[PDB]
Amino acid sequence: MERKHHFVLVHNACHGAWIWYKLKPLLESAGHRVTAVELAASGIDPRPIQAVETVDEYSKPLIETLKSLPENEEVILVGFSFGGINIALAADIFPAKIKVLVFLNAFLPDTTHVPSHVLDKLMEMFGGWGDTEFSSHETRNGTMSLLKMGPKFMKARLYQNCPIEDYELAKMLHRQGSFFTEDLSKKEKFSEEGYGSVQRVYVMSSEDKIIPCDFIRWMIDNFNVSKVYEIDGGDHMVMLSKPQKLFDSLSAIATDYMGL
Amino acid sequence: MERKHHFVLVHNACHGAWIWYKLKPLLESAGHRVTAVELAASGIDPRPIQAVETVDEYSKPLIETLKSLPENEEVILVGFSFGGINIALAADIFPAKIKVLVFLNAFLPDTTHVPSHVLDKLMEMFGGWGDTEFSSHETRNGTMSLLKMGPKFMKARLYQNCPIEDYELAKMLHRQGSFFTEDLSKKEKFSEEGYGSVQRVYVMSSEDKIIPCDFIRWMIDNFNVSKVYEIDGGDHMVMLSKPQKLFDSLSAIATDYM
Ligand SMILES: *N#CC(*)(*)(*)([O])C1(*)(*)=C(*)[C@@](*)(*)=[C@@](*)(*)C(*)=C1*
Ligand SMILES: O=Cc1ccccc1
Ligand SMILES: O=Cc1ccccc1
Ligand SMILES: O=Cc1ccccc1
Ligand SMILES: [C-]#N
Repeated sequence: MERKHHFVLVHNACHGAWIWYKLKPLLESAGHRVTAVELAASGIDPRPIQAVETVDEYSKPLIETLKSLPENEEVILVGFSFGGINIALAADIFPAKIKVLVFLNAFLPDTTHVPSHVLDKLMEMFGGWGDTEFSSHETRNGTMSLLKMGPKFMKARLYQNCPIEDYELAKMLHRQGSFFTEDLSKKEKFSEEGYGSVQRVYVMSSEDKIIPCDFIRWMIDNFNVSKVYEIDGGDHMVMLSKPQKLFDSLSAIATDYMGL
Repeated sequence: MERKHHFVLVHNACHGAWIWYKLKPLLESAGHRVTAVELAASGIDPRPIQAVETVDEYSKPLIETLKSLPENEEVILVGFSFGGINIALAADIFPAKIKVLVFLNAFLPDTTHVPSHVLDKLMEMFGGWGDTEFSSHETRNGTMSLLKMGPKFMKARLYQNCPIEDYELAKMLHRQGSFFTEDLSKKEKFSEEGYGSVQRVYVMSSEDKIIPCDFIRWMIDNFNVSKVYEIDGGDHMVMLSKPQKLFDSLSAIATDYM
């Protein structure tokens, strides 16, 4: 039997650990270990998003998961959507606990521009927020932009290839969230020594109506990757629409970073 | 077309609206309206259980859902497990808004004993809490008993006929909660004029390892229902293990209260 791996899964903004409920047992029946992190004010975390003012506070459960790993363990760290920024933050802290970063339908930041750069780009270009509700909360350090998806938007742009049961599930669980774009605009650049040094791949879904092909190309062109995988027929919420194929991509990724 | 109904669905302690994620579209595909209430300190409600000190504050989202229905609208009110208690409290307030109460693997309280009666009875005989963590929280109402299920208990006792994905999902979402037995011990008995006047059916699952069959017969014996339905092979989380069959049973109920 080939050596198995520890996958750490990081969800998107407005969601929580729960998105991983299909993928987790698939990975584990193959003998892998899975930790599905729950980020601050996400999922059933007890804080509201208003109380989590910075992307570091938001990402803190991921940092604590990596910190607590036994000495010399390395993981496959998968970041979904805004989870991309989370995993880059973490790779800048704990580069040698990460064997490979998996950017899954994700923001892939660079080491050249401010940390918000790919988000601000997508914000200028995205059109069709639908019933999403935007607002902001003033903190002692600046305005914080918040968002709560609307359900029409959800159906059309994130979940359009998911089983209806999954759409319904998400409507009972999604929460108000943030992309922390003001905080990220003020933060020091991601480093070449930390984040830049870690191996990285990109997994894209062919029918992602959030993160389009052009925008990925663009991000990859700013900050190259080892390898790109495509999941055929997946919507943004590929771990729900096509968990089997997402499994297949993550097993391929495990095989390229084979242990010993 | 047969007249369709509005089902209001009330989840169990330590869980939330999310448990209904399979049953809701089944009901909606058949043309019905569904409201899955998210009770206080449950699911993604932003309150911790420690901030919800009485069963009345726990139940408030249900009462507010019934209160905001248009006039003369009646619902099929379905209460799962401790959700029985919630729905009984709701019936004693808005009896005329409920066509029928559906006790689903539920606690069925009576109008003669203290509201906690059926829970105190199960609690005495129940054993094997497994890895469940019990704790105490002191309030201005006296001590409150809290519980958080442990994952081995959940697998064996709630989720054993569920798909593994459902079990994993629950592990990600279940929360510390309470059966409010102290508050329910002290509360005024449910009334004949409110709760007791409302039509009620019972729906039981044949492989429920929380609520034994004998316990159910004892409850119905203290307090009759119009009719009893059974879901063959269901564990306690019958909405997850046998959603289709639950749908079948709820259609049958709806057909009768046309
Ligand atoms: N309410 C209820 C039951 O589903 C239950 C809740 C927590 C633990 C065991 C049983
Ligand atoms: O996960 C993607 C996303 C997109 C828009 C709003 C919130 C989350
Ligand atoms: O669609 C996701 C997103 C994130 C940041 C800005 C705009 C869009
Ligand atoms: O009171 C005992 C008990 C047991 C399981 C669920 C709810 C109550
Ligand atoms: C998008 N998170």
